Amino acid sequence: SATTFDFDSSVFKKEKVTLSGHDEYIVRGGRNLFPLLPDAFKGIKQIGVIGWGSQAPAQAQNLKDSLTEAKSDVVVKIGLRKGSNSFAEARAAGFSEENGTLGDMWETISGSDLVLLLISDSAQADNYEKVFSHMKPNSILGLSHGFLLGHLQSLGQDFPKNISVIAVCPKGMGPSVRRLYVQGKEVNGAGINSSFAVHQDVDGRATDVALGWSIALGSPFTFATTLEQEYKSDIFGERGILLGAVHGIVECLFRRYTESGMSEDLAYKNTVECITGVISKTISTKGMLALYNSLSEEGKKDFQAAYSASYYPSMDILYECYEDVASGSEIRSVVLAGRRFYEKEGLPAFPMGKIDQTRMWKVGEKVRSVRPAGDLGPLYPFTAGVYVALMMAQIEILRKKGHSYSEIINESVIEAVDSLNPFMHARGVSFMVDNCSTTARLGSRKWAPRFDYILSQQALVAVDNGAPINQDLISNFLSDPVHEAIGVCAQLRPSVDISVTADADFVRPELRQA
Amino acid sequence: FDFDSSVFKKEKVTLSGHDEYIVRGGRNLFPLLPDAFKGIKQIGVIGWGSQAPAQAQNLKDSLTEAKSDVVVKIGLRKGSNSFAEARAAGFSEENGTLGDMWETISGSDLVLLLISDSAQADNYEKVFSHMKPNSILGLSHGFLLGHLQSLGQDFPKNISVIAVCPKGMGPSVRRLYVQGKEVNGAGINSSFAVHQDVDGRATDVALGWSIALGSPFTFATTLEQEYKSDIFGERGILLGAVHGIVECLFRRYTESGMSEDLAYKNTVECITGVISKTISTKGMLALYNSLSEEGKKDFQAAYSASYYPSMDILYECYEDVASGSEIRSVVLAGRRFYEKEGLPAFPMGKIDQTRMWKVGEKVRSVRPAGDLGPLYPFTAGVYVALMMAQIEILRKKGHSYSEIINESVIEAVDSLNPFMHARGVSFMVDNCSTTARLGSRKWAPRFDYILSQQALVAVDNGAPINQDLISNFLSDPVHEAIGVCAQLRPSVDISVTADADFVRPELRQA
Ligand SMILES: NC1NC[NH2+]c2c1ncn2[C@@H]1O[C@H](COP(=O)(O)OP(=O)(O)OC[C@H]2O[C@@H](O)[C@H](O)[C@@H]2O)[C@@H](O)[C@H]1OP(=O)(O)O
Ligand SMILES: N[C@H]1NC[NH2+]c2c1ncn2[C@@H]1O[C@H](COP(=O)(O)OP(=O)(O)OC[C@H]2O[C@@H](O)[C@H](O)[C@@H]2O)[C@@H](O)[C@H]1OP(=O)(O)O
Ligand SMILES: CC[C@@](C)(O)[C@@H](O)C(=O)O
Ligand SMILES: CC[C@@](C)(O)[C@@H](O)C(=O)O
Ligand SMILES: [Mn+2]
Ligand SMILES: [Mn+2]
Ligand SMILES: [Mn+2]
Ligand SMILES: [Mn+2]
Repeated sequence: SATTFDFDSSVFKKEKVTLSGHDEYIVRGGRNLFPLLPDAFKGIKQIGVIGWGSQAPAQAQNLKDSLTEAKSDVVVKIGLRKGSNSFAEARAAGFSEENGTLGDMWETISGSDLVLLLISDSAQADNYEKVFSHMKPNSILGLSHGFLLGHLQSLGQDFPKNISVIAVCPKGMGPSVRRLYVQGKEVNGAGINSSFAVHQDVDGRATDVALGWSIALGSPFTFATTLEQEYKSDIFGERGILLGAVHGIVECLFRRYTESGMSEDLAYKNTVECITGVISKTISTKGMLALYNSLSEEGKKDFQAAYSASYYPSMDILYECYEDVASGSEIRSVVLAGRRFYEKEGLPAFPMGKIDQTRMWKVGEKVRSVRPAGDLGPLYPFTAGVYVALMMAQIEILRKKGHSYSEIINESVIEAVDSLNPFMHARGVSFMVDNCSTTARLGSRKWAPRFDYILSQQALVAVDNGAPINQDLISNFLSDPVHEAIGVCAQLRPSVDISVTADADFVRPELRQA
Repeated sequence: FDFDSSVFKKEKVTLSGHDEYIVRGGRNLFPLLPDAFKGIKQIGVIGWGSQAPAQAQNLKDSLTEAKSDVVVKIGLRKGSNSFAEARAAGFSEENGTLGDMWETISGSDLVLLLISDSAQADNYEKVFSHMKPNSILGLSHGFLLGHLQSLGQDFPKNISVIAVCPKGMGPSVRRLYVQGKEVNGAGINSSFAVHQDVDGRATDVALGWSIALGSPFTFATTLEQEYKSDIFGERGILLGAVHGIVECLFRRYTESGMSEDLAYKNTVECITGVISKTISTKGMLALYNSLSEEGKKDFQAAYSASYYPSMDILYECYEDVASGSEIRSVVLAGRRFYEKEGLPAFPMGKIDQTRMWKVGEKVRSVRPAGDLGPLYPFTAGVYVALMMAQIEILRKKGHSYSEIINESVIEAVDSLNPFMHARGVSFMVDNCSTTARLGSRKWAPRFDYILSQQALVAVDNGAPINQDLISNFLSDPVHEAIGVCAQLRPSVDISVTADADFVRPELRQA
């Protein structure tokens, strides 16, 4: 198999980055590159953005803003299903019928040269035939996730032969893709790193169309992957460290700390504030080694106890999750879950419920109500040990399963600290989880409890039984080749940190609060 | 599955206007075994997990009473550690009742494949190749068919395939049978299926097998209906859901100021004791009716808030089981028990070393004999609500009442709960199959989280009581059906203590 993926661009400058001795080719972003968009989008008069979930709002606005700066005539039109209640939001964002930029999803698909299929993954699974039948012959279908390929594989099917199929997948939530891009207007751009794939190419334009799309989104750097590598790492990652695992970790630790006498206020600060504050900030620009080195000598011992006890139990669940994603089990569960959002078989509809109305999140609201701006959070050693052990276990699973370092680092490190965690610091777990896709929201709900239980049952029990510290795990962490690679990727990161607060209006409508 | 028996008496039972045919058990039927087991000189019991020890002994005991010459031979792989255990149960090489797995399969007329479901999935070809033409393969779970279906495959067309699935843990199959020796029998109800029948012997061989296990009544099903209801049930009310419930309620009660002793009593002791005893012989309605007027209101608040969130998870679980997702996950999980791909081995860990279980050890250390715990109304409401939601899911998914009632009610109260009352969640969960153990671990957390996030939050928010829901619980036809099934239940309650010697070797304590 191939771990790395090279490509050719006649429009953009390809650059090499060496990660742990592995050369990987990438394309750096920047607003200065916007003038190249017309060349990248040759043969494209209309880009049809289908859906208005978490990705579409952001991608559509970023694309339009970029094309406007490039003085391009390419039309970005939003296509929505008939029963959609998102038309008003699209108009608020500047897409409307009077400009010819908002309409029916099928009619939009039919008139598009590039179709960005940004509807729920389960919807793609149950509606691809109609999407295919409406595509113009020789046009381009773009995905932001490889999920549909996994679903087609389960049916022994593939995409039509007469269209190109590409993907540009932002390694961060839609609200962050938009917000960072907006903050980037003051400098030479900002955004969320993206992976791209060229599954099918029927005319030779696929690579540059994908790269142009990514650059237009504001991606600081774009790296190559395949649809399969993307869905395997992605469906897994959100269930792992990005959403599911971090949620399970904070629930498990908050409970342990409060059981042990720590006040609810302090337990919240020592879990959520710690992880979303100092831990993320340090890992974002300095790395995990700098984080460990910022602990006191006694703190390193507590970190070691937590890391040593948490590493394998975390890996157990991650390993399970990854295999369920690769086998097709998880993809099928997501497809069936989407159908259960509606009544059928004489049974009720079961839309996703709220995940932040419980004890620790109610405490979180109180902590934040009186939290001053600029609070960095405490660096509680035990919490850092559990969190970093899970991050390292995820990295190891992805390496052993065959993913590139650019994919591994974005999916297990960069995304958590530069995109997601800032939302949980701002307004709790829901503000983070629920601003992600339906697939990610379902995944977080399904797997967070698994991480909570295994850490409580195994890791914490080991610590309370005086288990010896597995110093080999600690040494492995300290000498891990991923650290240098994380540093290399960090040099590609714009000097703009996402600014998001609780009353942010650039999030899903249902998540807006004031 | 309509069946006809030449040897046994088929009887009708009417459950909510639905006529189902079953076969009543009893030690008095043992003399009929030789006729039932036509063409069977050797029964090869493959494996020595939770079912095999129980089934092998019950079969041998029944055959002896029938004065049958059929040999029950245990077949184990390579250098298995179960040989010593099998010998301790009376099976030996010198008597030809213990031997190599493959050799045992080859010489057997009825092969009981009682090895882990994931192992069946990864080794069925080897099993099939050792089967004699026109021999019979017996399964105690339909999992293997589900796996073959995922491969677009089926069993060989030269053998019969049947199933006798005890609706209770293996240790309970043995224990109840032993307790039933002087009262014309006792046991665990079982479902049976005939997937393939080469010569017409299949039905009676399955029924004989079930009757010999001590089944109070045996009901008909198919391999697919069995795996769909079974893999789901263990993740549901039987193990996963009950575990999630007690964890979530113990946390709520202690958060509210209840002492740990009382929180454990009001959850685990309550459910496994008085609640189970009431449902076992009187029913859910009787349980509700025994509550004071204040108790009924608390019960209603818990039921009204817990019903749908519980159904949400049950619905998801069922569909993952029917689609093939869960079966595939179990097969892959079995492989991760060993090192591969440069990654560590991850055998299942312990689930009873956390806070509430340590409290339970303390609670049981001073528990007087015959103590069945307190009847805590709120706990009853959550538990019964989930029980009723599971029943509804199975109804809407097309299952028969005999199967629904056993998988959602009877097994919980007569087979499983007594073990948790005896020694905690592990004594119950870990005495079940590898598939059930994995399922409980995967789904218990889901029930805990949804009840915490939705049900309990609704109670704290003052959600109004869903009157129609409560009304439907009180008038639900399943209650009368449960009563009918209870009439077939022997007046024998399973006797299990912490030092039980009929459990898995690894679980035997002092
Ligand atoms: N690869 C394999 N090849 C052959 N056998 C085998 C393999 N892996 C596990 N096994 C055996 O499987 C047994 C452990 O499995 P288990 O899961 O505890 O087995 P049980 O609970 O007894 O369940 C048996 C059947 O009854 C139904 O209730 C179940 O759904 C299943 O269909 C052990 O005897 C073990 O062998 P020992 O450890 O005893 O040697
Ligand atoms: N049956 C359907 N037919 C068409 N569209 C559709 C259907 N079901 C959900 N949808 C749409 O799907 C959107 C909600 O989905 P979502 O899951 O929040 O969607 P996102 O987070 O935006 O993700 C889109 C893609 O980017 C990747 O990051 C994802 O993995 C996915 O491949 C809404 O716009 C919704 O329509 P509206 O509610 O806006 O009308
Ligand atoms: C954490 C998950 C995200 C934001 O990267 C994306 O994959 C999604 O599904 O929404
Ligand atoms: C609860 C599950 C049992 C005991 O009925 C059986 O199916 C098993 O898998 O062990
Ligand atoms: Mn992602
Ligand atoms: Mn995703
Ligand atoms: Mn069962
Ligand atoms: Mn089972």
